[PDB]
Amino acid sequence: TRAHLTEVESRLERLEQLFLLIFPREDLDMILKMDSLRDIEALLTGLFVQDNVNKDA
Amino acid sequence: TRAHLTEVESRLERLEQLFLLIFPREDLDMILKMDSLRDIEALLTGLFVQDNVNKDA
Repeated sequence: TRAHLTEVESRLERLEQLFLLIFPREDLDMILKMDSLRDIEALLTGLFVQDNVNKDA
Repeated sequence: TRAHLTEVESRLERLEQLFLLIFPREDLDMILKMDSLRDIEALLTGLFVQDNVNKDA
């Protein structure tokens, strides 16, 4: 019992804080832009959706 | 004595693969839903946007 964790833990953990393919650096739009196919902004840009829905039923 | 990395590395690294507040389990919509304020689906649901833009200029 004189090693493990602490350093290494802070290591892969530090890698966990750096992320890989989640947080590039800034801008919180590339996410929803890469996940959404604009089928909403499109379904509306062409079908002009108009109605109520609200949240939590 | 040999140690560090391997186990611990796979440890915090395993924690990195489990994520914390990024991947809940399965949705693919909760992300863009929590990032986007529906100001687009709204700006269109009320202002009915219609025009060309394309990608990459």
